[PDB]
Amino acid sequence: SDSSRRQYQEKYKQVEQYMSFHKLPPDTRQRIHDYYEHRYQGKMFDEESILGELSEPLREEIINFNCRKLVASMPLFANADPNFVTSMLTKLRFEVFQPGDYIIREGTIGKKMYFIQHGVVSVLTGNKETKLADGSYFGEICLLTRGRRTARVRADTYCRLYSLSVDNFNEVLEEYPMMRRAFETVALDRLDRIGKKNS
Amino acid sequence: SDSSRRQYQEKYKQVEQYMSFHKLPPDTRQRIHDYYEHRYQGKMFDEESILGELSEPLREEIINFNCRKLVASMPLFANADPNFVTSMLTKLRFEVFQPGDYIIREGTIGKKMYFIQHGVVSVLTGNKETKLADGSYFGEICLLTRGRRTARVRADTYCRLYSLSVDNFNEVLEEYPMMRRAFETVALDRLDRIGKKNS
Amino acid sequence: SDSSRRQYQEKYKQVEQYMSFHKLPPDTRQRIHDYYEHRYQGKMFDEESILGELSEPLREEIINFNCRKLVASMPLFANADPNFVTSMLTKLRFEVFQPGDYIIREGTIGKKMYFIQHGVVSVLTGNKETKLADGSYFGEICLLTRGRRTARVRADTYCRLYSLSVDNFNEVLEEYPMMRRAFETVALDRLDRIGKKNS
Amino acid sequence: SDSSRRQYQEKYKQVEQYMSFHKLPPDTRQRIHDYYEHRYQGKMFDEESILGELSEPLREEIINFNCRKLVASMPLFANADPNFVTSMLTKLRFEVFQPGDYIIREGTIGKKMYFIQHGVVSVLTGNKETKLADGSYFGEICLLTRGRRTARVRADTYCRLYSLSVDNFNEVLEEYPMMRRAFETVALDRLDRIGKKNS
Ligand SMILES: Nc1ncnc2c1ncn2[C@@H]1O[C@@H]2COP(=O)(O)O[C@H]2[C@H]1O
Ligand SMILES: Nc1ncnc2c1ncn2[C@@H]1O[C@@H]2COP(=O)(O)O[C@H]2[C@H]1O
Ligand SMILES: Nc1ncnc2c1ncn2[C@@H]1O[C@@H]2COP(=O)(O)O[C@H]2[C@H]1O
Ligand SMILES: Nc1ncnc2c1ncn2[C@@H]1O[C@@H]2COP(=O)(O)O[C@H]2[C@H]1O
Repeated sequence: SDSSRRQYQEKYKQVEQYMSFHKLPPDTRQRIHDYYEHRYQGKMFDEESILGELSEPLREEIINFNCRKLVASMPLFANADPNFVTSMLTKLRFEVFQPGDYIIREGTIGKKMYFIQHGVVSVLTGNKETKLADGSYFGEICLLTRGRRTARVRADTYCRLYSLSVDNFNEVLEEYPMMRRAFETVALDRLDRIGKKNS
Repeated sequence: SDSSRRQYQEKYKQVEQYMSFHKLPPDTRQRIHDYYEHRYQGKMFDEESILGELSEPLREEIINFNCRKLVASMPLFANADPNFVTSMLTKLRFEVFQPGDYIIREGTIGKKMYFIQHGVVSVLTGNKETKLADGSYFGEICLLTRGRRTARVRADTYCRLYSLSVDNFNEVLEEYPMMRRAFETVALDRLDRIGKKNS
Repeated sequence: SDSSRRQYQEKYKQVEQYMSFHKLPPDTRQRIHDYYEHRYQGKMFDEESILGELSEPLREEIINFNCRKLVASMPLFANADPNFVTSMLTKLRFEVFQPGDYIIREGTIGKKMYFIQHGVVSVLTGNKETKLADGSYFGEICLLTRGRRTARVRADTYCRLYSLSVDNFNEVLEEYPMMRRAFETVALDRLDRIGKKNS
Repeated sequence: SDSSRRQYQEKYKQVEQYMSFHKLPPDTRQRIHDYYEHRYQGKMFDEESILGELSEPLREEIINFNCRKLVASMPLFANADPNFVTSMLTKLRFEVFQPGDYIIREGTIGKKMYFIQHGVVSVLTGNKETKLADGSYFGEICLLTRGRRTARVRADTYCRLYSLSVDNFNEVLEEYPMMRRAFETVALDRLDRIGKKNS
């Protein structure tokens, strides 16, 4: 049924006047148009408000239902205690990225990581371009090491991701330490496909 | 009179489209329906906004009036200095739970506790299932010990609870230290109905 | 002109249904009615939003204009550098209190102080009841000492006050240290009208 | 197109009643009128909300487009790595100031700095009045030194500025340390046009 469509139309209308007030380039206006399309597919809800009204058991049932493909396609999540998984899902924040974008720049102090729900990113360490898709993640190396982004990451398609901050990362992993090593293992393989490591 | 009914109808309508957009299972949609029913009984107010407009003396008169049964049915509150009580009420946050739910999982790092206003929960330490109802609380052991949930707690009925975080717990108890021992006593009896203690 | 009257009528209407939903006593409902009357005199504005849109130079011109009587009637403010004054005004938060109320309870850990704009409070240390009115303040002793409220303070009339937290208090006084001693002097006179002091 | 004009008209209407309720002087009411004129030029958008809906890559494309003249006219920004620049833009907060105003007072503990986008400020250290315009900044000395404003800064025209807090300043400069010295160099020249320095 249509009604949260109008808040979208109503909001995006506001965006349109915002763009026009700032006399933005056309490529920008287009890009902004298409992003909204991809991020909201036409409706808009107070998801934050809706969620807040609910209880934890429900919110978890929702995020869990919504990330069934995320969870099944990702070994680290799929072969994990669904309680650790839940607690991690519950902290991801959804984000959309368009082709060309820079999700992560090299040299930058990294304070978050990403779970590719859907799309293809390009990783360029520079050495060779390694590629990652649905069921993968990246940017965990700054969360472990608290240093600089050991490469660049660039979206090739309309990515749909989930972000996790170092805060939440370290929280979930203090509660479920066994799982720190999973992320550790992966990070090393990658540091050794570069030529580095931490201590 | 009817008018805050509409914000409820208006909000829940939004929930309905939110659920449908996410193509949620029917058991979930039902569960979500019934929760709202139990948490809002049909109206919705900016209680947070209303409260903020008021002063402390009033807000306290309200929460106090509203928790008359909570306070009378609970020795620890009832035989306590109503000033300590007030200051504790004023920090509880209301929460509803449905049958089956997991209020508390074992092994999890605990950062809050609960005051059963109304309903029956099941405690499973696993050893025997101990039961708790109106006029009881639980989950105080992680607040005292800052370790892991020493059992599991599962709602049997539509519970109506009040939650207290460790922050607020420790604040109220620094102002009124005599009362730390009450919660202490209870926690031990329970640790000794298990087989543990802290230091 | 009338339009922010309606938000008041609209809000208070909500309060009315809130009160009725919670089946509050009549004395309470009356008290709540009269408070609103005294705190909003019938209109309601997004003062926080309005203010945020403004700049610092304006907000200060406003609070300054609005506290002309507060500032003139209070030696400590009136004989002070209007720059220190401004910076203090800018941090007060307006509060209304009704007759009978307990602004401050003895024994309680104190985290804020008050500037009587208008009304009469009663101070009971217990020894004798000392009285304070417009152009006075109180509750500065816990801000200096970080201990317990050295008395009780009870409104006799519909008080209109401004509150200052210890945070802001200590901030404004680190920028303008000369002024710490003013509040210090006053606090001692009062501790010696009791029988105490700090160190 | 007109629609965010109404929120402006609707908001400013509220301001008008706010001013009248507080019986503000006419010079103030005028001043407040003209400020709004200069800060919103007639429309109002949820820029914060709009921005939040967007992604980082877009927000940056916007702020970057909007600060083209800011960036080109300011050596420190223009001859800098546009990545450091971006990350700094992204943290500025827009502010408008009217003639006469005190942007910065001497002796005050300084917790932020300014980038003159457009307008002329007057600096009075007191020694001689030095002047600064578009493509300049000031108030960086307290950010480096964490002491007191080494002068006074007063707007001569309707200034349009961008503010940067010490927090964000020190964050951006920990990520891009080479750039600390730029701001350092400038600060010294200025301390030596006074007669001071830090250690
Ligand atoms: N060889 C690789 N294969 C896959 N992913 C990589 C490789 N090298 C780096 N990454 C990811 O790219 C990210 C770049 O930023 P981070 O250092 O935060 O974390 C890095 C890894 O998560
Ligand atoms: N034998 C028991 N009887 C009643 N309550 C208990 C018992 N054992 C544990 N609990 C409660 O169950 C809670 C489980 O989580 P906590 O460790 O936070 O705190 C525990 C107690 O509050
Ligand atoms: N003799 C007195 N005369 C006036 N005010 C007092 C006197 N004694 C205490 N007070 C005020 O009453 C306040 C009670 O709380 P505080 O200790 O925070 O600070 C105290 C003083 O500000
Ligand atoms: N001689 C000068 N020329 C230009 N700007 C100055 C001069 N002296 C001081 N300033 C600026 O004026 C500011 C006053 O506050 P700050 O100490 O924060 O930082 C100071 C400088 O940024």
